[PDB]
Amino acid sequence: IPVIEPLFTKVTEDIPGAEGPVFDKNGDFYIVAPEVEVNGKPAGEILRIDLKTGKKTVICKPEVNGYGGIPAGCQCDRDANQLFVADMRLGLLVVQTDGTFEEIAKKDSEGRRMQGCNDCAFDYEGNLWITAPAGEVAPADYTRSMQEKFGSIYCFTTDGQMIQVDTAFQFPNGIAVRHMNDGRPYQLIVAETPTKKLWSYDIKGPAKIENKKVWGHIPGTHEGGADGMDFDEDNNLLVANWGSSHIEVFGPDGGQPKMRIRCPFEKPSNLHFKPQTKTIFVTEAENNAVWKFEWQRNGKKQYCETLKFGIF
Ligand SMILES: [Ca+2]
Ligand SMILES: [Ca+2]
Repeated sequence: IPVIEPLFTKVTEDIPGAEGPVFDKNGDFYIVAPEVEVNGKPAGEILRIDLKTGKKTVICKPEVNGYGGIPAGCQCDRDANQLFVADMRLGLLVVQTDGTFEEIAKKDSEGRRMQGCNDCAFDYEGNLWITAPAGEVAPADYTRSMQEKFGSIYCFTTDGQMIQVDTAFQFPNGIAVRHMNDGRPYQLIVAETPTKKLWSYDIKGPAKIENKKVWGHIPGTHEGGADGMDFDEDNNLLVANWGSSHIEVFGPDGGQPKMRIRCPFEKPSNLHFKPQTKTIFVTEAENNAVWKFEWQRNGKKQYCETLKFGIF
């Protein structure tokens, strides 16, 4: 498979478990630090990074009834400038730029206890597709589906329902939505880390997925596998392959990667494009750091880059 080795430029450093890179509607940049702990207990953080200096500010260190969060993945909303944050202990959070937050769900739409979440992806209709590789949220004892198949997938809909849409994954992790050229959502892609698979579904409607398929094969037999992912503007899927030293690039039809991107580190964890550019910000777990490099084309626009009251 062809490999490229673009220059990686350092962005910031010393962020335990550096994850969930995201841009807001004003172009500010945020990362999560899921692995910060206090006295050995979770005390994860959500940070704003000043891109010009690399300096970090902790805007939110979420805790609910004394249980600290493990914030792990982010999306920006469209109608309000607020972050949706998948948290391995707290489920789904909505975080304001002032650092305040709310916990969205202790239970799902069927009354089952919510599971801790890892990453999420908004479709253009505003529905939020979420991976949940942890067991039940706090106050339940922390568990995660690295060995056993209890990871789930949710869709948090525009009408505020937290709907479990699949179960029995071994650590569902990154997630992405493919859209038709006209904007209609039509495929959901889910990483299952240790099995070295990417799974697809047909999106038939809000919270309606069917036709589950093994869509993509992640190289290697290292511990790790597919972590975070995003589409470029041509619908190529870029996937951090934690433990492989590469980001994989899948074409529109999946299968094997058509290209790999070598990183100067072993454990890329997640990635995000800067709007209106070819620049991909990459988090990684070897150095607990953030980098950037130039891809071949711009990113696929995120939901927060679309317009509610647009004409075209
Ligand atoms: Ca992840
Ligand atoms: Ca991303």
